Amino acid sequence: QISVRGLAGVENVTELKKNFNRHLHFTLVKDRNVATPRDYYFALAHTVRDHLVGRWIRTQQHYYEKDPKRIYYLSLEFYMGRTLQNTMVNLALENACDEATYQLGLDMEELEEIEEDAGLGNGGLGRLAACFLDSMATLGLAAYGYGIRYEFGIFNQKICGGWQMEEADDWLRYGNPWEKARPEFTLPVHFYGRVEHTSQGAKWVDTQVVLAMPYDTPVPGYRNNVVNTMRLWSAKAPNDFNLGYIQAVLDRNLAENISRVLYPNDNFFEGKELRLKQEYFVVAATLQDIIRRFKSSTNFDAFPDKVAIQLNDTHPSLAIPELMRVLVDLERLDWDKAWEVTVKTCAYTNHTVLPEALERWPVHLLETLLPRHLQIIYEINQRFLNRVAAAFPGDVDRLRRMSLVEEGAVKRINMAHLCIAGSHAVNGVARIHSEILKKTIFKDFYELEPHKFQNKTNGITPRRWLVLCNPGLAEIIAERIGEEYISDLDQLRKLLSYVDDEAFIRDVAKVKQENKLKFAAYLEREYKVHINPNSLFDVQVKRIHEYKRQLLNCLHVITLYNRIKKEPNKFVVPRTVMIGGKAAPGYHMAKMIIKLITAIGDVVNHDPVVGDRLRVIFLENYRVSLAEKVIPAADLSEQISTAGTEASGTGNMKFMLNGALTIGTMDGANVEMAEEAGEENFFIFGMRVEDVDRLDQRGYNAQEYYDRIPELRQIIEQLSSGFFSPKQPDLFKDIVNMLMHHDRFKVFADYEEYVKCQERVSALYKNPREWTRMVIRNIATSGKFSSDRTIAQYAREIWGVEPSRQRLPA
Amino acid sequence: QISVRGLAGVENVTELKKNFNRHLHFTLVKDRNVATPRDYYFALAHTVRDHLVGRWIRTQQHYYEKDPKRIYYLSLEFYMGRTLQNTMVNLALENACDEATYQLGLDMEELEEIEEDAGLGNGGLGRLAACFLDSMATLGLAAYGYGIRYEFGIFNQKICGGWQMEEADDWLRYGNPWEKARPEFTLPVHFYGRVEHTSQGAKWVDTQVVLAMPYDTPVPGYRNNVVNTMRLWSAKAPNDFNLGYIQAVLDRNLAENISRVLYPNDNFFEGKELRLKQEYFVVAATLQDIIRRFKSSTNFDAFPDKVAIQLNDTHPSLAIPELMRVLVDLERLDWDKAWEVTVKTCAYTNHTVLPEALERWPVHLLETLLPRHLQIIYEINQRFLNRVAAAFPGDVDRLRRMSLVEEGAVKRINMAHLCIAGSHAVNGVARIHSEILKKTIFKDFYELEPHKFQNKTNGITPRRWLVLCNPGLAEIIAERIGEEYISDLDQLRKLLSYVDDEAFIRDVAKVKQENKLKFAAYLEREYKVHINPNSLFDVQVKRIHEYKRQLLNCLHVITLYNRIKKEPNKFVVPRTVMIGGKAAPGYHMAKMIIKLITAIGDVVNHDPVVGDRLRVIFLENYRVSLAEKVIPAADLSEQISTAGTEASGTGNMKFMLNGALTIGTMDGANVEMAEEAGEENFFIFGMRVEDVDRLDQRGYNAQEYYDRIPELRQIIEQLSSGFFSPKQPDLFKDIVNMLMHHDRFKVFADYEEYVKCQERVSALYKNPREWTRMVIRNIATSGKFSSDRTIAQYAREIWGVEPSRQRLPA
Ligand SMILES: OC[C@H]1O[C@@H](n2nnc(-c3ccccc3)n2)[C@H](O)[C@@H](O)[C@@H]1O
Ligand SMILES: OC[C@H]1O[C@@H](n2nnc(-c3ccccc3)n2)[C@H](O)[C@@H](O)[C@@H]1O
Ligand SMILES: *Cc1c(COP(=O)(O)O)cnc(C)c1O
Ligand SMILES: *Cc1c(COP(=O)(O)O)cnc(C)c1O
Repeated sequence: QISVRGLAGVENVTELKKNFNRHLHFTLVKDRNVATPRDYYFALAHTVRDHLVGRWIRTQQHYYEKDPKRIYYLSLEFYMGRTLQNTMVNLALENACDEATYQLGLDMEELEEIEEDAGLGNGGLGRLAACFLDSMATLGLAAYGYGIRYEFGIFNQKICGGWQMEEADDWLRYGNPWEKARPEFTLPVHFYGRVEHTSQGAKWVDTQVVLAMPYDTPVPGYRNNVVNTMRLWSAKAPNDFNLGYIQAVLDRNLAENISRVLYPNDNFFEGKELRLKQEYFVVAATLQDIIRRFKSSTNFDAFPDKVAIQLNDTHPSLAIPELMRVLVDLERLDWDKAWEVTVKTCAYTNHTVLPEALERWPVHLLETLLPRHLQIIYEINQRFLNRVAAAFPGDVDRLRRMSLVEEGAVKRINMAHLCIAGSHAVNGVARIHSEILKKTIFKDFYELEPHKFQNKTNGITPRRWLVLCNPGLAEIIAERIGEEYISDLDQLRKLLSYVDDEAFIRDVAKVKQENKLKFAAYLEREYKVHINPNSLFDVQVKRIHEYKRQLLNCLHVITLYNRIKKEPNKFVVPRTVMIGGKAAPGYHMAKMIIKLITAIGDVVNHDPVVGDRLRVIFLENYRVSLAEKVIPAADLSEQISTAGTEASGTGNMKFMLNGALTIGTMDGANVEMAEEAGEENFFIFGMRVEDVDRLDQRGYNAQEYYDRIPELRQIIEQLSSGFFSPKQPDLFKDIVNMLMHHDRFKVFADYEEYVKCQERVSALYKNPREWTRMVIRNIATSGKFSSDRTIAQYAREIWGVEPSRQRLPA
Repeated sequence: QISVRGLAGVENVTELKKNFNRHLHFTLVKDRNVATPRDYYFALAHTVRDHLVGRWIRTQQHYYEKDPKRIYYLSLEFYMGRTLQNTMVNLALENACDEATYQLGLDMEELEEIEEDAGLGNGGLGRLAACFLDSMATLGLAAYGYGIRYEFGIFNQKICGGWQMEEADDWLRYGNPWEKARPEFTLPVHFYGRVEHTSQGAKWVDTQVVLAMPYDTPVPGYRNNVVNTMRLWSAKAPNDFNLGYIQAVLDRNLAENISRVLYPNDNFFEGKELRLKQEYFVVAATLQDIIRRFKSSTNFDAFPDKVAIQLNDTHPSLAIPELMRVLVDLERLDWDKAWEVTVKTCAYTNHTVLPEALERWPVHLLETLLPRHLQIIYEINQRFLNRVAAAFPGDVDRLRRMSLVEEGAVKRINMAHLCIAGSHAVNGVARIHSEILKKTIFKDFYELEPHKFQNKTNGITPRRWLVLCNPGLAEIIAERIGEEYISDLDQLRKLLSYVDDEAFIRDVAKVKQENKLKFAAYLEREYKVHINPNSLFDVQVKRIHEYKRQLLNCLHVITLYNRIKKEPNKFVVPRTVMIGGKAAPGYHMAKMIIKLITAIGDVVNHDPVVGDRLRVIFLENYRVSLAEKVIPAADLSEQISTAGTEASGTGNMKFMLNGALTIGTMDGANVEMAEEAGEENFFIFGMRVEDVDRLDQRGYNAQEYYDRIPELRQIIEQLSSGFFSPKQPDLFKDIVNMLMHHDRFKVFADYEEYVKCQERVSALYKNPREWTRMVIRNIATSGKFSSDRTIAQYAREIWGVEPSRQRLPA
């Protein structure tokens, strides 16, 4: 049908059909008379996976022969989403599979919808790891994702009575056809025990063994015939475990609980033992694998020439003492050599400055669980603080601030401090975030080792986030500038010469309208809800967090509603306001905000005076596959974090790429997006970082805004008095109370400038041609925000490897 | 190579090789340079399974079109063993696969050894269920095995210091290529809750839901192109289960524990809730499936014309109140109609009379777990006891004896009583066992409903137990009488006309010698132990139990040893005495007997005066795949249960079929074996049933035997004084104490007649030609003990269906 989906050759289509029928018969043991849509999805999944395996085997054997430097991306989260369409895109099979499935009388799009998201992440951090794997494969890097195969990923969100209910994400129930179990590469992981000191060094003894069983998932590069590996570990009890008889067998679940469930906190640290077990499990099994692969080539001087280990936040920080422990206690290297090897191998990416997200592990926990690691950590701290003392003689304060060990009621290890000490490179994830690291939380580390601190601004893969989710926009771009932009997104800048082309203006607007029609009809089918597709689609989709200020959005929505009710017969640009996201199950305030959003929806959407001028929709179960649907349908992207809280963001990039204008603060990558497009093509409002600091110096008094802004006092009186909760008048007293007395994120301070900037958005929406021209200037400057640019910067400036766009032979 | 393994056509072999390479590449994602023997086993397993699927699909669709009466074999145990060789035998692929694997440079026998036993049973009962599935498929019956897919089967047995250690049988670690998950046919099972009484009948409410997910394994018939189904249920939590968040997800293991582990008791009842949960789980999920299939054809009058449900012992006795509950509470049939349907549908096989094996469930357990089932059971009991009162007016004693409810400190349900009340047929498993049921434990039920009581003497499948494990014996038989005997074992009687044929006598002895050489070399390789292959192979392999009198065997072994030491320079027929079996982990005395066997081995095998005249070997981890090796190598089969304890036995049949002579008691099927072969071709010794009763009347005094038999007093003094345990002199005081004061199985009473009969065995072994002629008369009369005869009798006399040997089209 469309050019960027590849050729449907007669031979290719004939072959896909006979393999689809072979898998349905032999793999699924179904015939055509009893097969369900789900069996059809499986037969197609098996058919497309068959095209991966030759390339996977050739790629892994090429890396054995070339012995390039190998990149290990260690993350507790890989937010992969669906694999089927992505595989078809990257192997140029999409039209051939559309054709083949069409001639068997099936609709490929209907089968695509049966695939479970692999939801092994919370949000931006896990999804960054998935975008990175795609870019590393597309850039021909010998790269491995290493993580945990959680039996349960991020919970499924149900709304009952406007409240979040959590259900277990049983994503493996029907099987995962993408993964290959490798039980033959099972490795032991040790816990507990105690340290004995001999003549022949320290020895970790009387440990409990958990086995780490790897599952390999292929990661195909974009049309380069490269297939990298994502290896995820599963926990298995050894067979002598607990070994009256029956209970011993049932108690195997204590060990296997390690890989059972993803912790569902975004930008929050929960100091639980099970979480620390998960962190060691993936680090211990991964490093044995890395070292095994290295020794198939005594001499650890070469190790950092052959290994880069990237730590995705501090979650795998124990890779640093674990590498030391293997090198010192098992390989018998002297400390200083092992340390040199460790620092040149490891690099650390920081994702946030929010103090409640920073991992600070109680010493009593590390003492019990990892007694040797705590010895190595104390030793790292002693030698590190000796270099601080020598560089800043007499600065005792610097010594306590920089210590890996925090003093207090409970002693803690500051894992971020451990990462900076043990890494040759530390980066933030947007330029403003990286500047904030050098000025504030890591200022001391920066003054000691300035050379370690880098920026690597985040990106998104334009394969998933343009070609796959928005084929119609991919195509009209490809009509004019060709296909090369998909693996070289800077080529989108060639679209600036089409900003006054009438046909291109009409095509961009038509694609947006088609996406909106198709998304409106998805709402209607799956969640029986009736929305005007000619309205401005105002969408805020991201995890529910106080710093991301869904509440600021709520205040704008109630403001529009109060203005309509005061002047019902006046024209307003119609809007569909869609807010979506999950709250961490223990995050009371996030749970209240969801409830407020639905309570606003219950009043606004049933007021007959309002008409279809204003709709408020809570998008249930926001996840990667819902992002692929709603982001192409959006007109306005809400990126409204308080300045200095959103380290980067990546949602923001997805929407820029997909033809939405952005209303946001000068926060995170919003700053670089506005610089790329021009400030005049962006709806910037609110305090800058500097302004928030000025407010903190003198003190944030919310009362001042309530006393001065009659529109805002109206909203607060409505919330307080039960306008939005008539059955429970006081339902929202926690929200009011927090906004008036304990708002760390200064929602009222940005309210006036937000509402005014939202009026400018409405004004430009009235002029479709100028709105669309501004959209073109956004899409055209979105190239910087490709994860291909990000990974090329990681490779050249951190890993010391050269990306390549050259095809392997097929 | 050999004729009964089928043709190796050029096309067949070429095709097997290209499919073996396709599976290694696409299924296993290996190349030839990194594949292990285990990958080769998997590629071959996938290649042979491909030949099953066409036949499986055609067979299941033929049963939909013909709508024959359907047989449901409900068992908690299916002792399947390995599937690969059995599949090749039944599809006539063995030589083609030998050839194909040979030309890829691989040894098929080496790959066969990599397969895990499916050890989902304890012993004779589970294995009977596996032999039955094979016979039902070979006889073209529309039959389904229904059970539980235990994550852990019977434990792996290790011997340390001559003691049994148990290890978890992690048989699914590498995957099971034979099973197909059918998550789409997942059914709810209810537990706990309470009964509400409405106008509209009784209602079971506030239950906990566990999901039952079926896994289907194919059961191929012998060369008839029939493939039946074994459906095993797995327990899954529902996704709202427990639904702070983390613990709720971890607590899903409470529900999934139901299908985690097989209870490892043979002929013993353990009244644990988890066991009752397993029993309901398989009954509830199975009956919903049976009823679903029935309704795809309102009218339950026809149900027993379309459904037979066979209960394998009382383990699935709850099928009776469950069928009543579905018919009365859900389908709204009146009681008497539902009851008529239930009785005509259900039939009960009893496997033992040992009182400690009989399931007697405390009422408090059924009250909590299955409150509605207990109501239906009380109602069954009331109506049943009303028919007893009317037939035997005034016999109040008969009323308490026959009650389904036993009075006492704890009230219990007698599940066997429930089975007789609710079944149209009750059978024992050998003629003497069935007679004992009518004379003793079920005498009262027999006098009420004599027509219900049948015999169905056990059998074994000659596919696994001759063709597969003993190809050389299959072949020399096939040389002379053809191949038809494999599906018609009575044809073996044609071998009586070869009893004086010299060439046949030489071939039978040569096959036995080859089996012994090959088994001796297996001992040497896998367990570094050196045994004389010219010795008489005296083997007792079966679960370790007091009633099976491994201890009697121990006494014979110590007797031979004491005779050698008294007269070292006298000729004795050399023997290798091999005893093997598992003890239930909580069965203290069974654990002591294993230890005594190894302690005897430690003294006998290291005495230089003994030479290689007497060896005692404990065969570790006796299981189905070890039975296939040792049973073809045996000369003497030890079947030495106290008369009236071994209901049938099936080991006995395996050895008769495979060219061993039997030393045994007139117990179980030994009686019918001796009648088929002639008493003069059997080594019968010891008390008959009548003699044991006479001894019980007057009282069993073991002291009398100790006082009168100086050879036996010597043994007991050696045991007592630490001859066999010098480091712990009193190690065996429990054994001595039990033999002298509390022997329920009268070991001393059979000692004299056992030792004398063992002298007759030795005498005939000195005359190889007459030993071999006696072997021929045994093999030649073993036809009755085919499970094809057993199943044909079940089908004609219980299920009301006609077996068929006609091929389905391929
Ligand atoms: O770089 C990827 C994104 O990372 C997010 N991010 N920080 N900590 C985390 C986090 C911390 C603990 C547990 C789970 C997740 N997740 C930042 O909030 C966002 O601004 C970035 O765009
Ligand atoms: O019919 C199959 C065989 O059944 C055995 N058999 N009885 N109860 C049992 C049993 C009882 C409870 C739990 C597990 C197993 N197992 C008999 O001991 C044997 O004589 C027969 O040959
Ligand atoms: C991209 C993405 C995110 C991150 O969005 P932010 O607005 O940067 O918080 C979260 N969830 C999903 C499903 C995503 O696709
Ligand atoms: C046949 C068989 C049994 C039953 O043997 P008996 O001597 O009848 O107790 C037990 N275990 C295995 C592995 C078998 O093959």
